[PDB]
Amino acid sequence: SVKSEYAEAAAVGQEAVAVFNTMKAAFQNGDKEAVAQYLARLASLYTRHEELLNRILEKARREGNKEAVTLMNEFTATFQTGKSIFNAMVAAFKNGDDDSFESYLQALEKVTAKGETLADQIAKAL
Ligand SMILES: Cc1ccc2c(C(=O)O)c[nH]c2c1
Repeated sequence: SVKSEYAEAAAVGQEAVAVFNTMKAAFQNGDKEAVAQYLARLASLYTRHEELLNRILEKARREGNKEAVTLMNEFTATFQTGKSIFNAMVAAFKNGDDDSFESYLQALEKVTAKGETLADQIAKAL
């Protein structure tokens, strides 16, 4: 059901947290080859996460589940902010701008946390 889809979306989000934290450690340690691979894997994880979120939102709309639709619209808007920040982080890595990369790492953590505040209301709405 939409809940098994929620559970997979939540798990993909958690996988991205895990890989992000490994990548932050690799960035701090100066292991650029690792950072490159973790960024590629994060890109794939965020693409999958977005796919699942869109299926959940479309299913909620087709059900006419107004509260789930509202929460999912809010969550996905914050998710898109995070993706913009992620993209900027990737560009800072490409450009060799470690100062900006550090800053974006911090911003992405805060934007991710902002969206997660909605997750527990989403689960009970769907
Ligand atoms: C790179 C990648 C892509 C998709 C998934 C996934 C999923 O589709 O549920 C779980 N971990 C992943 C990791």
